[PDB]
Amino acid sequence: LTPEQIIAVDGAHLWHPYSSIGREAVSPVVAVAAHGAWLTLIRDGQPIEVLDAMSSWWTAIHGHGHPALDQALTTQLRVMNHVMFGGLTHEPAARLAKLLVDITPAGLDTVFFSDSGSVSVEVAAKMALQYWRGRGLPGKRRLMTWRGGYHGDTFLAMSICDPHGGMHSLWTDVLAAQVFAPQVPRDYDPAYSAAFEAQLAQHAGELAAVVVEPVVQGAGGMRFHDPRYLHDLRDICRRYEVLLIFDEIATGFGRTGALFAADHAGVSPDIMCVGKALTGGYLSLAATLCTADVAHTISAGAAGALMHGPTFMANPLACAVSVASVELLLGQDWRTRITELAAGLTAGLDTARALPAVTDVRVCGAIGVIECDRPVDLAVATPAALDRGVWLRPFRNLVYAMPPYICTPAEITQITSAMVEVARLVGS
Amino acid sequence: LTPEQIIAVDGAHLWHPYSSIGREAVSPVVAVAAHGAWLTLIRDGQPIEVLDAMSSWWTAIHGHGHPALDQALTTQLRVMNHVMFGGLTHEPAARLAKLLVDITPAGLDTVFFSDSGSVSVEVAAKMALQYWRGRGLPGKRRLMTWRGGYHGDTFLAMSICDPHGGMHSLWTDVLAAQVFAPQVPRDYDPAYSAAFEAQLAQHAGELAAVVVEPVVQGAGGMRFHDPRYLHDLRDICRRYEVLLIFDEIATGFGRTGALFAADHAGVSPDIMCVGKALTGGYLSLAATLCTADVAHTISAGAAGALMHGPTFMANPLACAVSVASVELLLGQDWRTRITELAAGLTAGLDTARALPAVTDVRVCGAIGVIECDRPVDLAVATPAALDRGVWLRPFRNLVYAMPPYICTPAEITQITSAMVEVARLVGSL
Ligand SMILES: O=C1C=Cc2cc(N3CCN(C(=O)c4cccc(Cl)c4)CC3)ccc21
Ligand SMILES: O=C1C=Cc2cc(N3CCN(C(=O)c4cccc(Cl)c4)CC3)ccc21
Ligand SMILES: *Cc1c(COP(=O)(O)O)cnc(C)c1O
Ligand SMILES: *Cc1c(COP(=O)(O)O)cnc(C)c1O
Ligand SMILES: [Cl-]
Repeated sequence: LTPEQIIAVDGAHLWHPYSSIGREAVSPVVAVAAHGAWLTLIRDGQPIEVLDAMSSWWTAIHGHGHPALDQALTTQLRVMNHVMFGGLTHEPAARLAKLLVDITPAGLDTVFFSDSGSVSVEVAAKMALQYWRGRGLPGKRRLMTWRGGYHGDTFLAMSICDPHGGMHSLWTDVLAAQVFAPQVPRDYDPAYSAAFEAQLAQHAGELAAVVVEPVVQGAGGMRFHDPRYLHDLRDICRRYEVLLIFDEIATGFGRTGALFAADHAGVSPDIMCVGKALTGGYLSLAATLCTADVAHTISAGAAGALMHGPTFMANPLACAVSVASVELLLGQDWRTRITELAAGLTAGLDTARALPAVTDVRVCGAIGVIECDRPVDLAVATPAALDRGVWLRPFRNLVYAMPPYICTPAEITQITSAMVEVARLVGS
Repeated sequence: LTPEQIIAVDGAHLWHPYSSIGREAVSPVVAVAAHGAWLTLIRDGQPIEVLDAMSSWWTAIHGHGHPALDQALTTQLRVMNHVMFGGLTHEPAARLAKLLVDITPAGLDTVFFSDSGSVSVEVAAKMALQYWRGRGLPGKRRLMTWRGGYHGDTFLAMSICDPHGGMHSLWTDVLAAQVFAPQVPRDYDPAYSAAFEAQLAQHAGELAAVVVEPVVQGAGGMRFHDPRYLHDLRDICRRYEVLLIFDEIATGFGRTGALFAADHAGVSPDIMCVGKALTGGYLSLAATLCTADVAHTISAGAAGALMHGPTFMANPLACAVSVASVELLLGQDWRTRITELAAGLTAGLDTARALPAVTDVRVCGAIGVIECDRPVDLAVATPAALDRGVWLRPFRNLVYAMPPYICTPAEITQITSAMVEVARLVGSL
């Protein structure tokens, strides 16, 4: 198909994330290749090379078409594409489970593979609910979180997303009614944690779990919070016998400057979700980890089992690529790499602080954010960044990047320069 | 890792479908290769080749490691592994969407890609709920189905699964309360449809959709029903203004003898889900299709968009292998292939009818079921089939297969013989 033919088919037949059919303000741009940190996009009938500043929605940590990851896929393809995980096991699943148990916060000893982040969150909730039912406390079935969060798009996951960001107003009478604490602040305030505890105290008997994104909240507003809040959450959850669940689907695998964001606080949750960067952005795969205690309690319960089992559970191809991606990350000095990337983002975005339409500039690991004083018009921002050789996708009032770890210092400054120029145009 | 090392890691660290940690009756069997219709499994330290009678849970329709499908993946890998679908589009998505709108029941004009069947079902429900909210009818928010069904494991999908199979009694006060009609019978009875209609009529003002598996109910009990029931559902839904959703995640792509099970009835749903065999069993991918009316009504609604968007939406690699798998199916005489498979299954399983413990033997396309009068002992049945060169996974009182379309008559003979033998062993207590 030609790019023009692709556009015609797309406009007629393809839904996009959070999109309409037939009411799009701008056509999507045709992507024809991806290699390293670069995408080849069609603009005015011509191929152009642009930096993937978004890592293709947090996924492409090692860039596209990395030789080690490409080879991991084709090596596995030669032997076994897939087998059902019901009654069978295999080397890719075992290798990946061993790795994940080793590198995640201490105590996360069992691994449930699924096919997406939203599913992994539903699995986490199911683990928590079956856990309490295994303890003879079925009343513990609600979830508590703080505002500003995002946990996916399936119906239970929706229930713990930020009520405003998640448009809960459109879902009246449909979603499970969960417990929401106020937005967690950036700076550490003991009064916030005291208030969180006071609220949890009123609901402890009906709460299965607290579920949060640690350190960085992604789709709900690219907000950062002091890691000390995670200490407090761990303490509150321990004292009130409520499970702690960390959704690290966006934060995992080095993105915030620690291997997992929980590591910034030395905190171990009872249950943990991972996903976006798990396969280095090749293939859909997610995992939910839980402690031995949680696993045993579920296993000794009425069902005698966790009542979940995806068709493509532990897919050999996805697991094989994930093994290679995780090993590639661990086999290099990733911490120095992310530190250098963060320094590049900080240096490159500093000039944005003086722009008339800029409210805040913030960086956490390989994440850089320009917060603007108005919603960013994509019809202007997207081509402006493309004109500067960068693929950027703002949302709401935020111009942000989470670049591939393989970006050179020069590429990082090209990304930040495009971001600054987008922010300048916002104020025009 | 060696097979022994894999078993040690697995026992300590790996959940399996609907399994425990540390309380498994039997260890899983280590799989070390898969090629065509055959799995290589480790049995007493040694690699043995056995027939994948289950198609690895409906997925492996063309068998494992099909050269065309391997090639499609490798080809796409060299160009573009993945890009975000937010603000970008690409050839594999466009090619697959075009194929799917062309081959699915008439009127299904738009395609929402996701990463699994359960998600595709939740997308379908979201489409239905946003549709009615876009019509100023937010009260239409419940779902209706018949018993015996399976729609996935996410919490909304659970709510429309069979209450027994889905263990609803363990989920008291957690699940959405949906409307259940009685188990749909095998043989066509207009009285069943009339009763379904009367029940729906009472709830019409609060119902967004009827959601069913067409012709074959899979995980809820491997039951078949007359296609005319689907004709009735289409009619009822039309007259009472309730959307019709067909979950073809297990039935799609030729499995029941028609390209889609809906085709047996000659009706189109408003919304349709596909998944298990979409990529020919290589990779997780699913799709939810809906009519232009549904799409336009959502798009004109309060959000102005369908409020859903998975990270790996329309993944180029998965889409590329799916295009290859669908083209491979369409480029051959698949109808004759499935008819031959159905005939082979019928011929091979016919002897089981006379067995003491067997209550029913039924075949529908490339699906064969022996139903027993008592639960099948998995600790006995699994090695019994393996000893005969076949991987089978019974559950409850059912010994069944959904073999790859590439299975030869000799391979079908081997599969059915193992099934009959498992059923023979059931009768001996
Ligand atoms: O290999 C596999 C890949 C997925 C999978 C699932 C699976 N299940 C899920 C469905 N199932 C149920 O009993 C079930 C559960 C809930 C509701 C309903 Cl209606 C029936 C049997 C076990 C077995 C094996 C595999
Ligand atoms: O390329 C993409 C792949 C997935 C994706 C999602 C996506 N979103 C999802 C989240 N989002 C939200 O506004 C949102 C929605 C609900 C709740 C909450 Cl808290 C925030 C922005 C748009 C944009 C782009 C892509
Ligand atoms: C993206 C995301 C999810 C959902 O993942 P999908 O693969 O899109 O279903 C859940 N939680 C967090 C924190 C995420 O960033
Ligand atoms: C397996 C199945 C699902 C769920 O698919 P997953 O990929 O396991 O989430 C939904 N509906 C039907 C009819 C199925 O057979
Ligand atoms: Cl080449």
